[PDB]
Amino acid sequence: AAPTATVTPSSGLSDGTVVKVAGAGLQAGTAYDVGQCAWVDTGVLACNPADFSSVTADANGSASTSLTVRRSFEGFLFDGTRWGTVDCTTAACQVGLSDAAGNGPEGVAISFN
Repeated sequence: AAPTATVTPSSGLSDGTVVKVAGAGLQAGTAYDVGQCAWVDTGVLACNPADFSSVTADANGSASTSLTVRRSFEGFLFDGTRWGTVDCTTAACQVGLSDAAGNGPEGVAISFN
């Protein structure tokens, strides 16, 4: 299940933009892995280790991190495959954070336009 996190508006924002991400109701004391992934194909989305951050939720089960918005970058498929340079300005991207098990708060649906 995805927790409740408040992220800033990153839809229609070009490089340099900063998208805030605050989790609320997530595993307390649990680690999360945030990153900017762009959908390349059906069920196939690339990830960019250039905008991958990290953070840990406090006892309150709330975390706070900043996600860098990129216009485009190497779409690193979670599977560990090189999809290709994705164009966030061509499709809708989203940020998120994964822990050891690979869990995180309600995915972050974003876009560029």
